[PDB]
Amino acid sequence: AMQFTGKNVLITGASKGIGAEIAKTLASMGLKVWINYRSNAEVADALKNELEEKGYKAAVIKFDAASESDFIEAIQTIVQSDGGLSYLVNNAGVVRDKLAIKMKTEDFHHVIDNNLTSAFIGCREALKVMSKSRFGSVVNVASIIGERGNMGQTNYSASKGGMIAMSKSFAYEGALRNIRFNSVTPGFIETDYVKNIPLNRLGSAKEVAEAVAFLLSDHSSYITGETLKVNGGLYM
Amino acid sequence: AMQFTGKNVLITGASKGIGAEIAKTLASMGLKVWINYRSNAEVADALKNELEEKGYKAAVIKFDAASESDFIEAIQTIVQSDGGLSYLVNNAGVVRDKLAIKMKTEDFHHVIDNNLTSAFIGCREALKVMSKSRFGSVVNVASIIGERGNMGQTNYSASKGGMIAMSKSFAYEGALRNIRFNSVTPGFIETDYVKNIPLNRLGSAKEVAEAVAFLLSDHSSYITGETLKVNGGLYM
Amino acid sequence: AMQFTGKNVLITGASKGIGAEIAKTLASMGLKVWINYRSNAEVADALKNELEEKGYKAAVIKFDAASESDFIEAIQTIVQSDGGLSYLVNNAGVVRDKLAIKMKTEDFHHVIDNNLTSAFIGCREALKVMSKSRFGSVVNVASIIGERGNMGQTNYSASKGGMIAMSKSFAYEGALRNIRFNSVTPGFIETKADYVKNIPLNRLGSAKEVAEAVAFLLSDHSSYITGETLKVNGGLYM
Amino acid sequence: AMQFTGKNVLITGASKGIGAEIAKTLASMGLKVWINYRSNAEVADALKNELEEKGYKAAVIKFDAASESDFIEAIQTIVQSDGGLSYLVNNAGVVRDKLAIKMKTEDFHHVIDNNLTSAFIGCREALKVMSKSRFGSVVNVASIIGERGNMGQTNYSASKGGMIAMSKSFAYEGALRNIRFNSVTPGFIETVKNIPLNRLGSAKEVAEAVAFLLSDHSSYITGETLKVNGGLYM
Ligand SMILES: NC(=O)c1ccc[n+]([C@@H]2O[C@H](COP(=O)([O-])OP(=O)(O)OC[C@H]3O[C@@H](n4cnc5c(N)ncnc54)[C@H](O)[C@@H]3O)[C@@H](O)[C@H]2O)c1
Ligand SMILES: NC(=O)c1ccc[n+]([C@@H]2O[C@H](COP(=O)([O-])OP(=O)(O)OC[C@H]3O[C@@H](n4cnc5c(N)ncnc54)[C@H](O)[C@@H]3O)[C@@H](O)[C@H]2O)c1
Ligand SMILES: NC(=O)c1ccc[n+]([C@@H]2O[C@H](COP(=O)([O-])OP(=O)(O)OC[C@H]3O[C@@H](n4cnc5c(N)ncnc54)[C@H](O)[C@@H]3O)[C@@H](O)[C@H]2O)c1
Ligand SMILES: NC(=O)c1ccc[n+]([C@@H]2O[C@H](COP(=O)([O-])OP(=O)(O)OC[C@H]3O[C@@H](n4cnc5c(N)ncnc54)[C@H](O)[C@@H]3O)[C@@H](O)[C@H]2O)c1
Ligand SMILES: [K+]
Ligand SMILES: [K+]
Repeated sequence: AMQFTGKNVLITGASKGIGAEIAKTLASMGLKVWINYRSNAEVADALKNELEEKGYKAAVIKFDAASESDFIEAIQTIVQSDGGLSYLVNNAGVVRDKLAIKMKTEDFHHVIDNNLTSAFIGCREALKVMSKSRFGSVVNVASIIGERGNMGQTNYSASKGGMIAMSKSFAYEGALRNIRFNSVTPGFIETDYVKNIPLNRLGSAKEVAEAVAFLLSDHSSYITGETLKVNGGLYM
Repeated sequence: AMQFTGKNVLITGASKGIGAEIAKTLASMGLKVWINYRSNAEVADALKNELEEKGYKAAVIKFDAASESDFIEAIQTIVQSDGGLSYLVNNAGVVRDKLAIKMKTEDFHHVIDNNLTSAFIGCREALKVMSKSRFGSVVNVASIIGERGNMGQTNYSASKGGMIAMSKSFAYEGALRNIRFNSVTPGFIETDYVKNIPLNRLGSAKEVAEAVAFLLSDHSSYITGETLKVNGGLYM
Repeated sequence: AMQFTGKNVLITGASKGIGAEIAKTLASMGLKVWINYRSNAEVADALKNELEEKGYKAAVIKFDAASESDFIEAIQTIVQSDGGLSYLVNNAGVVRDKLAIKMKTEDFHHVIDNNLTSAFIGCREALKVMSKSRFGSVVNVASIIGERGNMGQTNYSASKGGMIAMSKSFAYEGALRNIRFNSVTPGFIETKADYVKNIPLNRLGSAKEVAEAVAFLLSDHSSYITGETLKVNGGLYM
Repeated sequence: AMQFTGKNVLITGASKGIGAEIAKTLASMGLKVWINYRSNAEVADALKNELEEKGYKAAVIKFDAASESDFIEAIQTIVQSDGGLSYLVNNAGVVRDKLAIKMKTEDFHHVIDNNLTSAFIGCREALKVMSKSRFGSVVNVASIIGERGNMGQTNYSASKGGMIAMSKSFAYEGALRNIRFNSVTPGFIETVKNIPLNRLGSAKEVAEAVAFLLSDHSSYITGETLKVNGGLYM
């Protein structure tokens, strides 16, 4: 379907949920997908096998995206196998929801390190590896909570709002070397609140993944520094 | 080959510029394209012929998109010809730039009538014809000037900012019947202070047209009431 | 309270509701307030009398803000009385809510003319009158419906979204002559229980609360703020 | 010049620049201002003295706003002196500008810790101390770079964009107990081609916007971001 000049993609935290669908979608469109996981290899291998069954190209790779050295090593491993890397999706993320008055500084750092620091490392390394080839596209998976806020999510909103803003700054740095940076802000996705969603249902993971795909693809070639809402009309 | 459940599209003001590219791009993806024009049939026919020579489906249809009765009649013609209409692009637009102190009320009305009232009529009629079949997607071609403003463009910014806000309201009204409404906000397009554009060049009409296509396509099925920036990083 | 370099203000549609409060608030801060009305003079005169009895300066002035010639004449009248005009608030506005499929073109024009065209005429004339003295501030009273949209309000959202964007363009044009243009976007204001659940501050806003925001954007305290949109919605939209 | 129901305010990083003006402006409007500093007491004392000589109420207080235990202790000290605290301004901030490819992880953390973590701690404690009395207002000093991004400022934009989003979440949590949270996003401020008003903003102009958001005049404004950039971003 969608046109891609590039040949491969790394997706952080891709073993399950939205990360998994991104991998499926992109593999189905001819990209070699690198599925990142932290601990359980079984789940990632099962996804890789499922894609290979369908004739697609996929590999798995173990690392903690919040660890600088692990992320650097992982990219070097990909560069050795494929000769380079055209696309990166920073999807790795956690939640630790508490009312602010009950929330320790450690709770805040936890979510900042895994959600925002992870993405900084990814975007930085994408910049290093893609500048050689003078081409690339990077997508940061943010959230409606980063635009709008939410009760009990001071730490998560902070990290996703920081991600959105940070992505703009990278877009300026990547622009002359033709490396684009964009964010997606999904609403409520499957895997009462529905009342407020105009389309009247939760979004599928696939619908988020096809938006990520568009931003990576050649079709979005004059789009950089933008935030793409995928929330069913919940926030406009 | 972006995926479309729908089979045809109407594009206002499609004889030339961005409108023409939208027609080319969508016809190349298997949609039957209705090319709207006001006065000169030669130009529209030439485009229609060009597309048919490539094996695509295209027709031309004459109307003033600011005239309610003309727009209604045109849609009824398309409904009888094809059986329905799945997609609409409100692209018809003009400029009449002057400093505000030099601008007459008629200068303001001119740009409001052709840019915003035209879009209201289109969105309204899209809602009537598409609600039957409980499916549709509509794109309003707005502008960076609608988000940001500009010297000498009080009337243009008014009309495009009104378009963007109006589109959101339609999105609420179309949501339960699965009719999506979205806006595109192009930056400067070929058709300088390129200095200020991070990607360091003007956008092509294609690049705007492929963003429109994405918002019409099935890939954007959880995206409604959104505004998609296509400005090369000039506004983030 | 708030510091104003300017001496007077025109407020469109000021006889009642939010417009009235703006007039009260600004008169209470030492400005001479010009209260615009279309038809009923009784209500405007009552408000003018109330303010004079408190020691404030006020006058009333009749015009349709959607009529260019009426608005031009009104400004000339004010210029003759006071010698100039430092502040303008475009507050005149109407609603005509319908689902889009039931809405006539004339329903759309009605709201555009009264809400957006009115503001264009005000902002334009403000620019002409304030550029002489190289000083002014103008506020456009928009709405949360202009940022966010709403079912049944294709015409209103259009007009207020247009007003917001149009204000920014005027800000660029006014900037070198130190004429500032800004918008306020009020949420739901009193002058219910469905709306209120969703409002974090858990109540409708008062007219006074919108009027003190307008006042801040006119005042010297907002002197580095231009082309901005100030939300006054109790957290309903962030 | 402005009405305040509350009686006092804490301002982080208030010894100099924008922080200092906020202190001057708020003290000149009848608030007792607590001037926070990290290291150099001379500068803070001089400011406190200057304000007392003018008849105003001021004190200084030493702490690192990025340190949870320091910030908690400081608020407890204020509560014992004044009986409570109605207003807080998270102004403490730094920059460490580099192109991303030249930027170490520690350069990133440095700016996150001092700009965003500092604000989290302030907002959280403001929530604890103001809930008692069911009244308060808090302002986060963010930046245009948080809305818009900038070359060489991946870390700064991250921290200020995070601050802007975070403040909204606090606004939800504070709303029940009538505690408002808002951000200011200043443009380029003095210690130009692109700025419509054609000059850098003064610190005073930022300080009067902060004051408005703390004052009773902004009582139906919460979760908002107030641009103070002279038209440089709209
Ligand atoms: N589910 C939603 O409603 C929703 C809404 C808005 C945004 N998002 C965002 O979309 C993304 C994916 O959500 P999801 O539905 O896949 O959730 P999920 O429950 O699958 O969790 C995210 C994935 O990231 C991985 N991960 C987390 N930290 C990591 C690290 N340091 N290194 C490597 N991998 C890591 C996890 O293993 C997990 O598979 C996240 O960034 C999330 O915050 C989700
Ligand atoms: N050129 C740009 O940089 C740019 C940037 C952002 C947005 N846009 C918008 O995208 C759209 C396309 O503009 P373009 O640059 O291709 O301009 P253009 O002048 O090349 O073409 C616009 C077409 O729309 C037609 N049109 C105007 N009013 C009409 C009416 N009432 N009925 C039928 N047709 C009508 C014109 O006659 C023309 O055929 C416009 O809405 C424009 O405002 C353009
Ligand atoms: N009231 C709300 O909940 C609310 C919320 C958001 C925005 N607003 C905006 O606040 C502003 C004031 O509204 P309000 O609630 O006080 O409404 P209102 O109807 O009580 O007051 C508006 C006044 O302006 C008058 N008016 C309308 N068109 C006019 C014209 N062309 N010339 C002169 N006067 C005219 C009205 O008849 C009325 O006297 C409006 O711009 C409105 O769109 C209101
Ligand atoms: N200067 C500008 O143009 C500008 C523009 C937009 C935003 N801002 C913001 O305004 C705020 C004030 O900036 P300024 O221009 O006055 O800078 P400044 O460096 O002159 O003073 C800021 C103060 O913050 C203090 N500080 C930093 N980290 C701290 C910590 N962890 N604990 C305690 N104190 C700490 C510093 O020591 C310094 O005294 C900052 O948050 C900055 O990002 C400044
Ligand atoms: K967007
Ligand atoms: K704002």
